[PDB]
Amino acid sequence: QVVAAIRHITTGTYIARIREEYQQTEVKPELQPMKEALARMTDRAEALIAFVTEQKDQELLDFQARRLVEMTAHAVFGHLLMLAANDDDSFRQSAEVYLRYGQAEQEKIDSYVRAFRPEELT
Amino acid sequence: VAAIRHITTGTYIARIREEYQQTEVKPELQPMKEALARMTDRAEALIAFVTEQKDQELLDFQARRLVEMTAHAVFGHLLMLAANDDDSFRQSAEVYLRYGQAEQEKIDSYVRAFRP
Repeated sequence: QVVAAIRHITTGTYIARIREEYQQTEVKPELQPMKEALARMTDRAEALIAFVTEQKDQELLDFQARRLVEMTAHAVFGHLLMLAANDDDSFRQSAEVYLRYGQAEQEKIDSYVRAFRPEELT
Repeated sequence: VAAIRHITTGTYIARIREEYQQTEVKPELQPMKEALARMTDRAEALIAFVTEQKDQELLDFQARRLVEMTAHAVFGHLLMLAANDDDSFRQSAEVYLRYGQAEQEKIDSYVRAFRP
């Protein structure tokens, strides 16, 4: 159900779009660091999803589902904003601050999910 | 200079209103669409607050802030569209909008508090 609603997240359809389309965008040097940071956020999302799914614990997946969605959203959103800044560099500084937000939020999620003991669930 | 001209042009304010806001979204995203329109209005209002003073030093001083102010509205629309395409992202988009709103409030208060 929650698992079903997020099958595209666990499978990594946005991860594929990021890698196959968004990361192929030619950007100027000024946006290149942001592009590389977003690639790392994408790998971090994929890795955290794997961390959860490889436990083969359906209750855990259901519990962590919304966090895995969020983890992915930070990477996707960051790319949408990078593309906006590529189209108009006036938005680069703002995009860079949103990147920090996404990085902070991904870190909170990653730390929580990785520290979580599955025995906590009933 | 790139900033200042966009600001005095209004291009991104026009962009949100003529393009982004003309997208018909799912009914469940209509509240977000309306909140974004108000963020756009707030940006426009703050820009007018500066530009109506006909003070080029002030506009130069505030130009980056005015672009940031606008960026929260622009970025917000892009995330709404992401959520319109995938309801999985609605909650995340809402949180980002609240962040943008909070940041807009800080820029607005700062700019309107300015004295030389």
